[PDB]
Amino acid sequence: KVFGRCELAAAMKRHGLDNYRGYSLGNWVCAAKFESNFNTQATNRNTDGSTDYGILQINSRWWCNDGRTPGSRNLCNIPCSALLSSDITASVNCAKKIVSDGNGMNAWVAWRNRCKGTDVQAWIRGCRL
Ligand SMILES: [Br-]
Ligand SMILES: [Br-]
Ligand SMILES: [Br-]
Ligand SMILES: [Br-]
Ligand SMILES: [Br-]
Ligand SMILES: [Br-]
Ligand SMILES: [Br-]
Ligand code: NA
Repeated sequence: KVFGRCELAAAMKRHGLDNYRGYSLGNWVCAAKFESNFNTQATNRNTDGSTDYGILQINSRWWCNDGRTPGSRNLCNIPCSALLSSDITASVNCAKKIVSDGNGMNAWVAWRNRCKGTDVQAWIRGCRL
């Protein structure tokens, strides 16, 4: 599923991601934009053999199991395929764990390089929230 901007903002809010760990909804929408272009089916291979999955490109190195990342963890206790669903519940719940692990949203390189310190409210501007 490719979400619209305000559609994704609403779904993220419904799943309690807005202001989670002090990160406003605009931060999460901006992260999703540059990680996946709002596409739940996005996948990308990393150089080390791990793969990033879903709307927030969660890494199989640590967070999910995809059966082909030797030595990796599965801290969200989920198949990586669950992170590709049209329903974003699994991605949101796993993202809540990731953003809580000490480094906040810096865990998402695209957020740090393209959202952090920017006018992130722009990403929810005009949305009926
Ligand atoms: Br957009
Ligand atoms: Br915001
Ligand atoms: Br594995
Ligand atoms: Br393979
Ligand atoms: Br684990
Ligand atoms: Br949803
Ligand atoms: Br933080
Ligand atoms: Na894994």
